Amino acid sequence: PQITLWKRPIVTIKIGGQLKEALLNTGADDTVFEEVNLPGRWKPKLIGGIGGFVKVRQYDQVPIEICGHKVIGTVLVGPTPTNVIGRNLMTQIGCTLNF
Amino acid sequence: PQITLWKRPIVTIKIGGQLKEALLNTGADDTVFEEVNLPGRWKPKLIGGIGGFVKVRQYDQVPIEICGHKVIGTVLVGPTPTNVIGRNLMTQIGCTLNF
Ligand SMILES: CC(C)CN(C[C@@H](O)[C@H](Cc1ccccc1)NC(=O)O[C@H]1CO[C@H]2OCC[C@H]21)S(=O)(=O)c1ccc(N)cc1
Repeated sequence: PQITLWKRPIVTIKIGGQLKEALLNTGADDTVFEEVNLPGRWKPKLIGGIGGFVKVRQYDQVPIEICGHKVIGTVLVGPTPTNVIGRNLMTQIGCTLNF
Repeated sequence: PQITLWKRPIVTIKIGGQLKEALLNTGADDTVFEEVNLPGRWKPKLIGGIGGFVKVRQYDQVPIEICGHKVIGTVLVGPTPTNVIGRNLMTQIGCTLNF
């Protein structure tokens, strides 16, 4: 699809057996969800760094569906006001900026 | 141009008689630069909101050149680690997300 940027680019996600929404965020290196229950192994990751750090759970090679596009990528799980699809997963669906 | 997202989407900016770089950030509503000296009238704006607020100077209808595209939009001036082009100016250059 072609998504214009007059509104926040919020899209429908299937992740961890749940239906979610997330923001397409070209300013974020990483993808972060809260309130998902992912199976499999994880490792702790410190992210952020301003004010302190936040400790999140890093899950590798997570199957995820973004706008009907079934892809795989690293997902961080921790507190976030709006779930965020970062560049690490936008590359997987083939998403570019165009003008 | 078509910009892929394997790297941070940092582009060349002409603003306030200066050459700058800024990140194309679809997760940001607003555009924020530091260390620019913009002419004209401004008004205070509170942005952020997490940890406290940050007070910035809001300048309306600022002429700015983004990748050789000469456009106009609101620019906030305050502290930021990397200058940020938000949706308010990506719409002006006709930038979309595509996949
Ligand atoms: C400015 C970014 C570097 C900050 N981040 C995302 C950012 O886009 C959030 C988006 C966002 C979404 C969910 C959770 C946190 C942050 N919005 C934002 O701060 O935009 C500001 C710049 O212009 C202004 O206009 C509106 C807000 C102002 S960030 O996700 O925390 C981030 C910071 C550093 C890295 N390496 C990777 C990601």
